[PDB]
Amino acid sequence: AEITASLVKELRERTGAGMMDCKKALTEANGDIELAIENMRKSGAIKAAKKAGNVAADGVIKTKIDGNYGIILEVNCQTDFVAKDAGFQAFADKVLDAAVAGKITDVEVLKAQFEEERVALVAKIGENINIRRVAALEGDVLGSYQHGARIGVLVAAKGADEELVKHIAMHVAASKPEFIKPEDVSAEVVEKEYQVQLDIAMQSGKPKEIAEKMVEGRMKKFTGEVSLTGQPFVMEPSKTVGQLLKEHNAEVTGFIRFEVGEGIEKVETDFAAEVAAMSKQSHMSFERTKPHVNVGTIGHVDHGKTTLTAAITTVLAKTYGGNTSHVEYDTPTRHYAHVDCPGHADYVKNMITGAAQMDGAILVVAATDGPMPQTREHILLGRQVGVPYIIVFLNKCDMVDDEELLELVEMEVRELLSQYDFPGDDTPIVRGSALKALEGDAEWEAKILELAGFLDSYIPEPERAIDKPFLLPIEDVFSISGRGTVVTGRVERGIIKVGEEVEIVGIKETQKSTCTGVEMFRKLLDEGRAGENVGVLLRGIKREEIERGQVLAKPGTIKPHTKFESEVYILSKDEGGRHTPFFKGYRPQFYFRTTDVTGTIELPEGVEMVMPGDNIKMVVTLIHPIAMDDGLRFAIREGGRTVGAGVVAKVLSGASSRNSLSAQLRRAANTRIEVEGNLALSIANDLLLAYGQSPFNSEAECISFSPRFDGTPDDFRINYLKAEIMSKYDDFSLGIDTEAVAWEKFLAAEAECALTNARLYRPDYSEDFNFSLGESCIHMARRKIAKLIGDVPSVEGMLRHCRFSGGATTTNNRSYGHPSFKFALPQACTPRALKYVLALRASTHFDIRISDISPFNKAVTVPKNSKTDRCIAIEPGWNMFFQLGIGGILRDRLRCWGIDLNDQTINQRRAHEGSVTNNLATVDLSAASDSISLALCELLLPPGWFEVLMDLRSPKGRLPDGSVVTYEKISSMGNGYTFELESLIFASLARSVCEILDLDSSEVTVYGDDIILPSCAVPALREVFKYVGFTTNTKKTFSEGPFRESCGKHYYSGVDVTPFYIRHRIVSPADLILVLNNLYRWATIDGVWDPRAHSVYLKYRKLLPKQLQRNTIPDGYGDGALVGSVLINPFAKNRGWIRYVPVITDHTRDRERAELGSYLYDLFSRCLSESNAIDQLICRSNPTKISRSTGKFDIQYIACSSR
RNA sequence: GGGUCCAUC
RNA sequence: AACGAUGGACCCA
Ligand SMILES: Nc1nc2c(ncn2[C@@H]2O[C@H](COP(=O)(O)OP(=O)(O)OP(=O)(O)O)C[C@H]2O)c(=O)[nH]1
Ligand SMILES: [Ca+2]
Ligand SMILES: [Ca+2]
Repeated sequence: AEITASLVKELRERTGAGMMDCKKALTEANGDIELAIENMRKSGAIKAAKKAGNVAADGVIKTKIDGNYGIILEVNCQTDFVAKDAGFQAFADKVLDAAVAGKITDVEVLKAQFEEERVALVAKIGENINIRRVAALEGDVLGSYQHGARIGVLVAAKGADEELVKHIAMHVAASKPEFIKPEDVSAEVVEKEYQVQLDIAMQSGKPKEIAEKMVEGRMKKFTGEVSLTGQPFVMEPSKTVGQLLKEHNAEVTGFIRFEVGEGIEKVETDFAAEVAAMSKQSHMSFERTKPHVNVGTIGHVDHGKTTLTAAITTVLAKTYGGNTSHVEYDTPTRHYAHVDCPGHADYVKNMITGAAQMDGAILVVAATDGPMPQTREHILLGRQVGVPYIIVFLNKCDMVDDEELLELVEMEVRELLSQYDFPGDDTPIVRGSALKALEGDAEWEAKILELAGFLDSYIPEPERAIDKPFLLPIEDVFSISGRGTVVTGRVERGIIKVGEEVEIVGIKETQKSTCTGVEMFRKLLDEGRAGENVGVLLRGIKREEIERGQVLAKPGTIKPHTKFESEVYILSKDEGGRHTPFFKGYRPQFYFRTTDVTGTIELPEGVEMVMPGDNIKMVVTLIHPIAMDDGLRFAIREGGRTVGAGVVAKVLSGASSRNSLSAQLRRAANTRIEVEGNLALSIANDLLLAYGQSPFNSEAECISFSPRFDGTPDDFRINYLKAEIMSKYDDFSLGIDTEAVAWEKFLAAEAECALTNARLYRPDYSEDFNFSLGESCIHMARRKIAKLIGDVPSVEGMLRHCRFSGGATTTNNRSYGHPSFKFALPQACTPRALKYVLALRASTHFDIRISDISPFNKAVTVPKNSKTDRCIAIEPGWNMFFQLGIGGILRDRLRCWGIDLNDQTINQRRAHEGSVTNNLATVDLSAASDSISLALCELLLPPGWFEVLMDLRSPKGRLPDGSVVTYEKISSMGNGYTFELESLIFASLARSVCEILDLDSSEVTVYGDDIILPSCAVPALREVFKYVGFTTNTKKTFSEGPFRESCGKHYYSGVDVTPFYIRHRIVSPADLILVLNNLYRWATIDGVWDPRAHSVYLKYRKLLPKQLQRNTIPDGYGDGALVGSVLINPFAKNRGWIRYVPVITDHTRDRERAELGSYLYDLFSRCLSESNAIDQLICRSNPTKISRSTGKFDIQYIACSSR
């Protein structure tokens, strides 16, 4: 020991101060029980003195109302855990009561009346408690709402009853309005705001009263939103609170809402790197299949878990070997991931969301203090989250020179433990110190070894997935002539062997059957094992007897249920979730392994509203059974959006939309807007007029107008719209205009490759004299290409990227384009392509067959603009299959040149930058890919690659003429690698051009033929391009001036100047809606109209059937309704707290799919996968359904918010 | 992913 | 009867 202190428990059994603040203030009181008590009193304020050195951004809010007088209280602390703590409740419940009767309002007044009790309950807790700010409200008939400790509100009404103020209090808590009336806002806070914004807009170049009226209508909205009056009522958002009051002859005298920790900052805590630095000072001085075990540290702010995780890392490293911010360490036998539990709600969230499943907690308590009040709450979190085991580390024992005392604290913890139904008598308790273990001290050092030994020993090994009873969530069901019925999915757990009997359980009466077989794409199989994608064949059962959503389990293993208790987390706005609260009758979709299912919920007693971000518990009853174990995770969904995650707790026992409306809308949708003349042109012209420009004299001027590249941005913007707007209209009368043009272009590119092909195979200028930029970039580019690409397309590469995709082939018309049809119907293939097919056919047991063997593709024509079509070519099915393989690998390799062909947004932003700085150029080639000759590829690519390109292309073309071409270009548009090959060729040359000029290659950025490099490089790029057989399009290439374009964004001195196109004769209401919405999005700034354009919009909105004039959707939801305000939409039905708007959809009819083909396509897909708050992964990917568009329109109801 | 629709290369 | 690619919305689930 050190001193004579064996019954200090009496000194602590009334102070809860500590075994080293009791054993200590007792050696300076010579042993006087009632004497020490006082030495600690007046000394307990000096600990609370350095206490205020800890940011305390958690706590509670409280509210009290004297039938007519109300008060709202805010009392802070450091963590969730103390805020739920019984003692912290009593202090602030008193400071609340004793602020109601003694009506206080002066904050620092109620503070000092509660300072000596504040140090009595701050020495006992160990956290900076501090009554932050109080306030109070008085009114005629006032009311309050509170959810949990986090948000409290006081509302003052007049002419309102009990419910009304309750509801308005709830709304105030959900929508936090800064003001009661729009008219309240500082009549000069907005004055400066309208004066700053008025210029911002005047800058675009828009005339006084344009920026004026926009800024006005803007700010009219800005205010209504931050104001009770002009906020859509939370319990029926179709009307505002403003309107809600007026129907009850009521008014709000005012309101107050505090939120715990508002305005604090609370510096973020990164635990994972926390230990890195903690270990920093100390950093100086097959068996890849170990079980992974999840542990977490939990305890008082800094009893030392702070440092103990460090100590575990060092000491475990020093001795043995070496997601979401987690330390991890190793044991001779196991692997551990370790998380800190800094907060109760923070943790419960991660446990539901599945971001932190704990196999065992380690509860850290420093013996210097012993257990604390809030340690009750730490063990309680463990109880509530169901952590199976808790191990205890007694920390800071170096500062306890009396072992008799350790046994005292160890005994307390053993008792709190048992109070919460944990095995307190039998739980491992290590007595040690991390303080002196990370700093090398063999004594306290092996104590960490002792604890680790208990992670290995006491926390049992987590059951391996392969060890659990078999289960496969069913994704799809297939009838296969001769084979029988087969289900596909990923085996979730266990093994299934052929012959074994299986149960199929879920949506309908559970059935049984027997596993005939197991197969993948390549092999056929004896068993399917956990984590494997397979199809499983069944005996007897029919395809119509099975359903996606069911599972396939070892019989009896799992049962179907409909009702259950869960822990769910509702996502916040900032997490892509709901942005509005729900209430009693929430009715969403519950997504289980692989399917959505409907269900109603019941909230617990005393909760009436859930807001985004909430950790609600709820009882969910489903519309029909589905197989569920205990601890099954699900997603909460609203029409495809995930708005919540949940896990099932205890499985229980079990026990409006508009049809004429939809009909009215459908008849409306299938009507034809009927007008005299060219309606598109009338619209374009009325718009030109409303902006003060001359209209289009004739159909001919629509396609032959040139913009001026000067003027204010405002004037260029409309001027450029005029130039572009009608430029792709497919329905002009006057024009000897045909696809004859496309074919001439197409013939012209070929002739051009003929020349370049001749010229480029003759790199001999009759002598070793003359040097050229062209020859030089090719040599330079070649060498770079070879380093990026290899000598040849890897095997892995091909097997990772070949696949079928999409539309027509030489053998299939568009209506048979689905991949499953490419596997069913036999595909054509090229003589040189044949060996690829054979190698494919050698890799599976499935039938891979060839309709024909032939060197032709089909040159056809597609729409492009008012002056010309585009000739493309339809490939042979199997050549495609292989063309996408190389296309996919070039796509990967290009990432190393910082070229990212999945993201056109890089080119858009660099085009924007370019128009501001003039340092970047946007370049365009005249017939990009048709001009890429065989000769150019041959001396740019490794031989290996060139050969494979030559196998895979189609060498000849059959034109609609009946006539032929033998391809001079390397490949036509339609070929599955043309786009990635042109991207490569273009980048390589441009990059080489950068070098030859001492520019940085990384300034080169390419998407197809959309090229961006530094402006300086352009004249040289132009020359290299000329040399290799390209023609740069001067008209669409910009190395100077205010203007840039890349990937469909157009900028002028930095302003978005992108236009919209009217492409077709407008004839259906959906046509007109498209046009009106495109006008909307072009002339609207954040919902606010440019008035010049609004006048045109309103005039043509009148041509729609009336109901369609008012059927509005928000932006971001397609074009089956007009974009506008969904809160005004008379057709919007709210069902179970979710909004549904009806939209026009193309009316379809179901078709029959090819069963063997669809099966094949499924398996082939799963083969592809294998070889290549964060819970988007609770979902799958879907079956194959075929359909045909009739030409009619349907009306579909869809969920939408305002996100 | 596949379709439909919207931008695009 | 219209090819290949990207991103978005709905729908497929
Ligand atoms: N298969 C296919 N490829 C396309 C299509 N549009 C563009 N591309 C690819 O993007 C590049 C060309 O874009 P565009 O600029 O519109 O066509 P272009 O052939 O170069 O002719 P131009 O500049 O004169 O209009 C090359 C081409 O492979 C298309 O509709 N289908
Ligand atoms: Ca081009
Ligand atoms: Ca371009």
